Amino acid sequence: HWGYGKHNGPEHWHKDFPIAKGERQSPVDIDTHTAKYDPSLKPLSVSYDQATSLRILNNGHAFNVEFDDSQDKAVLKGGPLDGTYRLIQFHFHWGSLDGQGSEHTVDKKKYAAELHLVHWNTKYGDFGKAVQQPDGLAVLGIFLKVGSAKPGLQKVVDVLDSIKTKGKSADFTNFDPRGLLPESLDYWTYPGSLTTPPLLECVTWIVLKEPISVSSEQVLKFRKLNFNGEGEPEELMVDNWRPAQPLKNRQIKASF
Ligand SMILES: Nc1c(Cl)cc(S(N)(=O)=O)cc1Cl
Ligand SMILES: [Zn+2]
Repeated sequence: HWGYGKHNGPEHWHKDFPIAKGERQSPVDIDTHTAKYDPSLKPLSVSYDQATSLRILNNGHAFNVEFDDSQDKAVLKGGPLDGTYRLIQFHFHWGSLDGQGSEHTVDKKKYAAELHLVHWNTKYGDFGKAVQQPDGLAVLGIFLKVGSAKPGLQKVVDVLDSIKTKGKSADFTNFDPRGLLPESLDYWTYPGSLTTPPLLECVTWIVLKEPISVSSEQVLKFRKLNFNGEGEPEELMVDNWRPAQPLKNRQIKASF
């Protein structure tokens, strides 16, 4: 019954998921002075103009904006990646207050939230097969800081009222994820894992350097969500982030 609380939070996950203390766990702190520019990186390609969103879902840990991944359309390629990776969902991690909420950190700085756009390697045919492979997934990570509103986010913010509790979903078509990207695609990359159970070490992390700004009101609405199910005592969905994990035998590379 894993979660983020005292008796079920990240310090407990290793019991049911021993890979929590593995060799390539995420997230990590990005030490900007130890990251090295890698000229072997090729241009990053984020091709989301044919993306088809379908639904949004409160899964009791975050909320997922789900996409139609039955065909080739919204894909991530280039950069550190070999081949083609298809967009399946995005979600966020956020805090109780603006000084925390991100998973990755930058020189130990915690941002207010972190967006994860999740893609799977089409050479493995389905998501399920891809998460049995050391290069099965690519997650594009984008930090959120609080200041001006992100217009492209507001459609998400306004449907959250309709999925307050665990297991609730709503139709969510025609959402364009290009509206959540910053201007620059400068990034850091490293091999890692899912940041929640089952913590599978199947992910190429691509973390953009440029945060997007969202408004206080927008993130305040994220914090109105619930971890609990309908009719249960209210546990606000906040601080659904895993702290930074040991880097071990890894190097973080810069695209810039
Ligand atoms: N299933 C799943 C889990 Cl458990 C974690 C992540 S994450 N947060 O992007 O690493 C992404 C997915 Cl798709
Ligand atoms: Zn995530």
